[PDB]
Amino acid sequence: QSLQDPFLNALRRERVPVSIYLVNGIKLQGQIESFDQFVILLKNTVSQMVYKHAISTVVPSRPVSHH
Amino acid sequence: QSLQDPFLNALRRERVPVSIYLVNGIKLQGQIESFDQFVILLKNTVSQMVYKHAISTVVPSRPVSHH
Amino acid sequence: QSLQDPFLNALRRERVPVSIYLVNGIKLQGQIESFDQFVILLKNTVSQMVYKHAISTVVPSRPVSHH
Amino acid sequence: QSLQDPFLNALRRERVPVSIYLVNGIKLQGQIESFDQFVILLKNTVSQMVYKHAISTVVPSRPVSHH
Amino acid sequence: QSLQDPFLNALRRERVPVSIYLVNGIKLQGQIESFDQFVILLKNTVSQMVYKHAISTVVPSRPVSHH
Amino acid sequence: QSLQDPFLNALRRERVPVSIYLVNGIKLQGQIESFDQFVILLKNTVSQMVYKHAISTVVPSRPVSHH
Repeated sequence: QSLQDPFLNALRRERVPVSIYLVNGIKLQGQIESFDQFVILLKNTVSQMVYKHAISTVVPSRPVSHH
Repeated sequence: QSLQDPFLNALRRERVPVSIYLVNGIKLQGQIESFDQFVILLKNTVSQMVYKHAISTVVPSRPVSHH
Repeated sequence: QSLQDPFLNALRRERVPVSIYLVNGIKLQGQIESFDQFVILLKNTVSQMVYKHAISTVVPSRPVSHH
Repeated sequence: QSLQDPFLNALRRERVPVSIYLVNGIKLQGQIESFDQFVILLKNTVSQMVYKHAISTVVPSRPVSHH
Repeated sequence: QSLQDPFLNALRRERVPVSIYLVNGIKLQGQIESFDQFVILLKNTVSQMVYKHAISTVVPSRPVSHH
Repeated sequence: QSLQDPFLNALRRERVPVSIYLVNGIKLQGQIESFDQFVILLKNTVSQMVYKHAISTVVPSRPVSHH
């Protein structure tokens, strides 16, 4: 595959503001600083570590290309 | 098997609008752009990346065949 | 084992209407069209694909035998 | 190990009414008919299949011994 | 490692009353009777079996040492 | 990789107060005492054991460096 890495890499490279919705409906915002297979580092005031198992959808704030 | 891939492939191929309900009850809509074993790319204004672990049911907006 | 397959197979074979409760408390209804180890295809108007990780309990609408 | 099997086996053998609380706070009741590593069959009017990943706690309605 | 076993073992040995918060926000209380890698047996009136996948945090009711 | 360990190690070393949001929206606070791949020990009055599967995001109360 796989689809995650190029999607997230594009967001990180272009420094696209994103909305990350968590499995509880709470929305987080910022720019994807780095990621691996378990977490995303989400930046603005501080870097916060978001567990992928808690994420429902990642929504870019503007159209982003990759594949 | 397996049932997922042909179901999602049919939706993607026929460009069938779908409703994706997440484990928190929130409903997402659009067309399935691509998928793998971990995420679905869901399109309309922007492509958003939906984690399969956060999805409860995928509901096509009209009858779709595959198997 | 295992208990899942004969329980779900019986429901599918006898075309027993079932209630599927999801981990968020939302109830889905219909007849089990097919399943594997990851999803259930639940039919009535359209087939919808239900992720087993999102299901809490499967409730037949009438007594069903298998084992 | 392991602790699950003797606890659930005792409940099943003694036909002890149990309360099964699901991860969403909904309470189910009945007697444990059978189980494996993925589901519990919970009986009263009909047998319902409860996914262990959706269960939070199993509460016997009276003191039960095993180990 | 690992951190779980000595933390839970200390609680069990010292028979420290604990609060177990579940992933849905519901609080359970009692003393940890036994545990393994999948469940905790939580005692007071009856022993109840708590699935670790449903637990969010284990809060001792008083300071407990181990490591 | 991997990103978790250096992020959490920095927080633990610098004894940075953190907010840990759980998958249910409840916020926990304190200082990260120790962690492994399954839990975080979160300190203030008592040490509490937080299951990583129940955590959504870890938010430092001030900017923290590592990588």
